[PDB]
Amino acid sequence: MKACTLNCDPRIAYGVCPRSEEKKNDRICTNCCAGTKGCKYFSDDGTFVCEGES
Repeated sequence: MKACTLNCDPRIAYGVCPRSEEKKNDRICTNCCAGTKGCKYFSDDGTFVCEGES
């Protein structure tokens, strides 16, 4: 659960979590290693990165 730098990770585009809508195509500023519990962070080029873990 080692929360990395909250900054934008070049591989990471967007992510979903328990109760988190938003379209699955938006390269916002976020990261997986930072992320949150039970989340799922994916890239925008159609390639999943990894699941968050706060």
